[PDB]
Amino acid sequence: ALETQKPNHLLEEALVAFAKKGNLGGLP
Repeated sequence: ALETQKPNHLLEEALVAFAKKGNLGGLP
């Protein structure tokens, strides 16, 4: 969407957003 810095960061942030919350008891 706006990968001007770090490619596919739009999707990874969403992935991390879940991790830094409760990624099935992983990546706290």
